[PDB]
Amino acid sequence: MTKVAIVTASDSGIGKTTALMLAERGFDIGVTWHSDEQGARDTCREVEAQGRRAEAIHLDLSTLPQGAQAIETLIARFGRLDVLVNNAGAMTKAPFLDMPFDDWRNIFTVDVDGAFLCSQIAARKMVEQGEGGRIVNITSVHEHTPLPEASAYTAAKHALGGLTKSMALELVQHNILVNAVAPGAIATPMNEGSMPAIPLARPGYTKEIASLVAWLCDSDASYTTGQSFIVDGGFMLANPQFKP
Amino acid sequence: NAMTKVAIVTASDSGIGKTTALMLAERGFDIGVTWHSDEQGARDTCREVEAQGRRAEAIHLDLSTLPQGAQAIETLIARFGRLDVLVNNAGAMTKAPFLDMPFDDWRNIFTVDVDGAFLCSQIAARKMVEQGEGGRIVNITSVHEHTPLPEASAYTAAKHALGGLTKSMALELVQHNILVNAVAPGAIATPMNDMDESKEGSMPAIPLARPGYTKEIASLVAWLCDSDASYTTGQSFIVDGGFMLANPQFKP
Amino acid sequence: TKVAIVTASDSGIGKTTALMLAERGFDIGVTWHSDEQGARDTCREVEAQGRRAEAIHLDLSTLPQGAQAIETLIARFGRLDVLVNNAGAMTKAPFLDMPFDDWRNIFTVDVDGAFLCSQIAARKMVEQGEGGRIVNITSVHEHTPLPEASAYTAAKHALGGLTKSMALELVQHNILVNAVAPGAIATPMNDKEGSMPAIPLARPGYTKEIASLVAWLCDSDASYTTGQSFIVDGGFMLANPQFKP
Amino acid sequence: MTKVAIVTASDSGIGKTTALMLAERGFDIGVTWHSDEQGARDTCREVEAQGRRAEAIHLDLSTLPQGAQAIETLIARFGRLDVLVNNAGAMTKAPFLDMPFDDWRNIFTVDVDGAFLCSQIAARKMVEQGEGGRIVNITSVHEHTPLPEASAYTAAKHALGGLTKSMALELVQHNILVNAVAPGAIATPMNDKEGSMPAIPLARPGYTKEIASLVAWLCDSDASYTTGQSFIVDGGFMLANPQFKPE
Repeated sequence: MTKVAIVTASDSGIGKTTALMLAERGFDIGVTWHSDEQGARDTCREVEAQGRRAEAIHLDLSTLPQGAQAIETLIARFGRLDVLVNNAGAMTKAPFLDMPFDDWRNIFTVDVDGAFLCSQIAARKMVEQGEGGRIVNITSVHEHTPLPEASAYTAAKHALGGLTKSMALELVQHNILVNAVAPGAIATPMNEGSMPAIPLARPGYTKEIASLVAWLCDSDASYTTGQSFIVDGGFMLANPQFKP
Repeated sequence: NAMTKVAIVTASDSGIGKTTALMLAERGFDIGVTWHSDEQGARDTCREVEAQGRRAEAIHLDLSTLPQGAQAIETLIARFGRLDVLVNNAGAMTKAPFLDMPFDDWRNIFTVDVDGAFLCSQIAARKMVEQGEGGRIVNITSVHEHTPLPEASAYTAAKHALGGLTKSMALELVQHNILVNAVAPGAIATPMNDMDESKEGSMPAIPLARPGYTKEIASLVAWLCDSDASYTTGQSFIVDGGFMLANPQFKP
Repeated sequence: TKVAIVTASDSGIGKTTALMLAERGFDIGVTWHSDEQGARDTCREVEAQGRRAEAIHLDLSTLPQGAQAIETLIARFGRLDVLVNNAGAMTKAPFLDMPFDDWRNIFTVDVDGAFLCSQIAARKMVEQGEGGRIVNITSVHEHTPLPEASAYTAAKHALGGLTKSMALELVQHNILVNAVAPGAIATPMNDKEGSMPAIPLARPGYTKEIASLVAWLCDSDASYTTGQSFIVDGGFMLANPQFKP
Repeated sequence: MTKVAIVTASDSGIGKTTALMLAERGFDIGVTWHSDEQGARDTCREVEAQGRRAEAIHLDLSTLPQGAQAIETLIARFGRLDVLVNNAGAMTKAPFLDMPFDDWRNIFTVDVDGAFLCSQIAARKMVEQGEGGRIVNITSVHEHTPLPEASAYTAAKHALGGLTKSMALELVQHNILVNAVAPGAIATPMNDKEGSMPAIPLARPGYTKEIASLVAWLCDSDASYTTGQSFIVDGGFMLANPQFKPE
């Protein structure tokens, strides 16, 4: 009866803050971790401390399609699925001229291939239930504008943005709404005026991004699909004419 | 214990503005209501806003005759003594073929659809700057901020202009912690169908196959006005049911 | 012989465009705001290439009267096939205190003028039944804000939206409508490598680098291009807060 | 020295018309073919019929990264390289829910992995010469808007759109300008009529010359201020939203 949300990489950072906020809104949370399992255990306890069920599982998206079957197992532990938040990994810089081909392919494996497989498994279950669903892909401002010395990261983020539009169009008949949240600079887990290149002059806290993800998963977002919501402190506004 | 933040929502006598005012009042905002000619509808919004324990002040705003009509924003600010949120809600769309459009009709559409938002935003931003406590401005545009509406070239151009104004205001007021964003809605249900709840399949050209309820737009506007949206500025959030996805390859 | 009217072709992008359209075989309608003898320089250089050239005074600062010169210039040629709406000068003004008449005057010359000129030009092209081309010179600030110039940015966005509407409403008449969005343009004196390190190409653009694309959008190979904004900016749109010159 | 331009998949279609127009503008043409080797010879002959040298070689993008080494061989025949055009392959449809993971990865191989490796090879040589360069990627309108039942093709076109912006930014100090041309519906080689696609505003698909001409312009000397952009040539495809009523 209680709706279920699976938030990948919810052991720390933006994923964990999203899992907490989806638990506040009343979702049972399926937590996923790559290595920091204790961080996932902390997230599960904080979700249970809210009076909601929390399940954790290991999922390694660097090896596909095998590493994506953990979504199937997590769904069976709950018996239903309503929300999938595909969270974004870390960014790696690599100059374009000398980038190894396998490094280029590995970034696509982590930054779009995993989300594609996890969304397929999620979308199938949501089609069976016939009650709709929400799939939110965490991209980046670099879904739209290039990041210097990070051509593969920029291209994979653009690919995930294109997958978001496609998924939203093909699943609209099943009332499965698919959107992307495009964060700008995200403050480190340890963390005013520290980043003057950004118009807001600081990185964003995880709750300033996780809150919009939570809104997209709730009842009132029932007319929003196919879109990429940019939460970036004005990042997209700063062109060469902008002097801080 | 902090002083009650006040929000002004223009054209909040019905439709998106009415629903936004209610949801902002639900979030603890005192509401400044505005009506163009439906004075009774604005009193109904005030009654419902007051029903939640919030103060409601209404006033007549005639954005067709500027810059005089924009002074009503000053009057609402005087009643509350402060201002924290401004929502520039959109007037109705009128069609006119591009080839046969009088130059005064073209100018009038810009008067109501971007000039009014510009003048109201100035007064509001000036107040927020004087307070030094930041603020929020949300411009309600349209999907036609981004894609043309046939037989509505002035509407489309003015919506694009308000989109550009939104980005400029966001860049120019960011040091005052005044965040400025647009909400770009698709097809909205008329008040007869909006209150009736459930019209599925009535607009198959749109992927979601129906118009949106005012609640489905106002909820995002209200989110942009509250504390969690403190890192969102300069953006245009499209709430359209897939309208933007539908190209010539789309089959209803 | 086809006729191309180019506004503000007494200097700058408008003149280089007018000359390039003349090499492509167009008769050129030249327009001047104040520099009449500069317009005659354009007419003379167009005539040196075998084309007919005419000039007329156009002032879009006062509408709808100032736009009637287009109608008069059309009557001298009898036909019209190409209209290029050039972009006037940019003036800054802070948003909080900008006077309302300054806001309205920027919309008058930067989108209202293009509206009336395009309306007249499109009317003539419909009657001929042979299609046509309308090219609006916008700016990168059709898409991204210019600091301290909110009215300039809003009007450039507006002309961008008008371009799409005109393209969609006129497509059945084979009138293709597009925009060209220039970045920084060198002054006629410089028309340098490293003078603008904020821009990725590190320099402004020459008028031939903008006008060449405008001329392409006016010829027969651009017969499938409509409703678009072509950005020629040396990478201006690429430079975000992560770009370090 | 005669400037050299490599046009991938120039054995037919847009790549063929782009090669002939680049030859008309004075380029020596390096021709690439996946399977129609006779088409590449026809392209080589038509290029030579305009007073230009043409060289052909097999390029198998279905097997990387050694398959892209044919670009290094093609450069060695000319000794220099000035422009590279990464032309698109064919489009295949596959529903999202049941699409196999290998078909998804294969589409990315042919539609962005190939252009990535070819652009690395071309860009390095352009840096050696120090005389600037041009790279033009043929994407699609579906770099920007979804194609129904083709999520992998859409995602890969977006990816190539992102690579275009990244390349243009990192290569700009070497005067290597990188742009994309995003075509809409293109006519088949037999038809390359009016009113055949009323859903499109121009009510017809585009001719290959209508797309190749802009590609050729982006490669010539007057496009020296244009980089990082995606030029959409679609007959108003992008303008058509649910409010468009075909006349």
